[PDB]
Amino acid sequence: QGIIPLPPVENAFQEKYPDAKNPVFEIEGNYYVVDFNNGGSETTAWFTDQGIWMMEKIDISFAQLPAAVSTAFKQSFYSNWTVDDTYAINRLNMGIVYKIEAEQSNSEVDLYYSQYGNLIKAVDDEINNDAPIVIPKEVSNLMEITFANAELLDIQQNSLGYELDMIDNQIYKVAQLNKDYRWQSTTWAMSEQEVPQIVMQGFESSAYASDKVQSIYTLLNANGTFYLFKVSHNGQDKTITFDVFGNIV
Amino acid sequence: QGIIPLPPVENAFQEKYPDAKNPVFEIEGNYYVVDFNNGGSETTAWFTDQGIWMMEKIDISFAQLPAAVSTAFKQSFYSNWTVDDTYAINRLNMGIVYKIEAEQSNSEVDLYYSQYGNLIKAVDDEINNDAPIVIPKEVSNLMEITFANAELLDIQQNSLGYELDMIDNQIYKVAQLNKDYRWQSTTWAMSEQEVPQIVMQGFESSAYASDKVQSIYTLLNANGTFYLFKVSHNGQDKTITFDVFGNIV
Ligand SMILES: [Ca+2]
Ligand SMILES: [Ca+2]
Ligand SMILES: [Cl-]
Ligand SMILES: [Cl-]
Ligand SMILES: [Cl-]
Ligand SMILES: [Cl-]
Ligand SMILES: [Cl-]
Ligand SMILES: [Cl-]
Ligand SMILES: [Cl-]
Repeated sequence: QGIIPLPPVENAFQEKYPDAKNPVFEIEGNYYVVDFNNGGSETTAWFTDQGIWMMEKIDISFAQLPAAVSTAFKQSFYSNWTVDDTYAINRLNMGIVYKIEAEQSNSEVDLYYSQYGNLIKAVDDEINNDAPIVIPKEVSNLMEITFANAELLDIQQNSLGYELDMIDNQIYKVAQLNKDYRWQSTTWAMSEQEVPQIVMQGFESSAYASDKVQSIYTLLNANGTFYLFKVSHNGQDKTITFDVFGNIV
Repeated sequence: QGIIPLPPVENAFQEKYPDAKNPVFEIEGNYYVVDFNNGGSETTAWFTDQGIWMMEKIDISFAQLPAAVSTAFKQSFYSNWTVDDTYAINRLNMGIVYKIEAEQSNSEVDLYYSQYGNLIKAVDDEINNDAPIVIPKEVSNLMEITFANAELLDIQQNSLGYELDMIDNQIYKVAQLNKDYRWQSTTWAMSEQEVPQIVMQGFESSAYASDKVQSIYTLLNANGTFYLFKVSHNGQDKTITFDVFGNIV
């Protein structure tokens, strides 16, 4: 069953997955897609016409998730929902992404996580919603110049343009690009211990020093570098922005 | 001290405040402004050149606030800040607004509340930032036709147009107008008892039934009437919108 793959596809497939069993190929969009058993795990892999491997999706159990991911889920808005399926997704030149499919009553959500438990996105479940992501030349050029060591996890389209989700020395960084892929901003959560001394002293000498710290983000944009302290009091949240001298802006 | 008011301003002032002591007039923008002792509290009143009364700002103590307002402050993000000043503000053809000025370290905030303790707005304190609000014909017409029972409390400009804050039959409502003052939406908070039964049954049979309800708001716009349930779990918030049929949209 399924179709006969082109020889370069068959060759790339057999070279990458020598232990594959019961492979079944089909054409979906611009890719040769193969469902198969690999070391007892149901796997799907995507290849281009020329046999270039682009992605794999592996069926895993909840117990096979890294601790950081299972903990992220357990601490999430959806922790009480029933987990239906869990997957590991590897795309060409991208870091690993874990997918948890969860349901409750008449709703079903697809949760995508970094290996460190960073929620990349949450979407309504739909069948066949996971496919290859071609990295545009503009994005590879930007990564080489500005984020040389980082590893992309996802490229998402939004109204303002594109979002790059990446891991940079285990930091989950989100960069916004406009519709022409021109960089606009980068933001990430940091630990209080990592905030520069001058900024941290500003915060500790400010009105907000006694408030509960919910999170701290660095924000980089055309205007410079900023530190966003999200603090709370009586269950109300406020985000206070500090500049590089530790002054409130 | 100060300047001599035009005779129509002087007469309007004496007629409206017969017991005023130590009045001092100045001109500020398009208005004659007078500072005076009114029955033991400092008060400021604004008049047009023609002597039309536009506003008064009355110095009050925290104890003179309606209970709802002082309670709103004590439950706010700023409950721990030091109260520097409190005022009651009455503007022509508008309902009463209470202002609380609070400070901590080198920050100061101005909190404006309805008589029921609804936060109208919160802004960084700035000297003499309270001034008359000329109600445009478009807004007066809209209040007469569409919100005939309501008292307007504030008109606030925003990027999408204008925001009208009002009290309509003891419900605090916020209406959004576009830049031509054309109505876009109206929203207000409600209790579960006030929500239509079909909508509550929809929520109670949905995936979000077991989550904690933080608030429920009705939203009216060109496309219909909606119910926004802001719920939480593991400290994470999500707003679920239901239509008049009790279905999630
Ligand atoms: Ca400083
Ligand atoms: Ca229904
Ligand atoms: Cl979440
Ligand atoms: Cl960076
Ligand atoms: Cl420093
Ligand atoms: Cl401060
Ligand atoms: Cl809190
Ligand atoms: Cl209404
Ligand atoms: Cl919660």
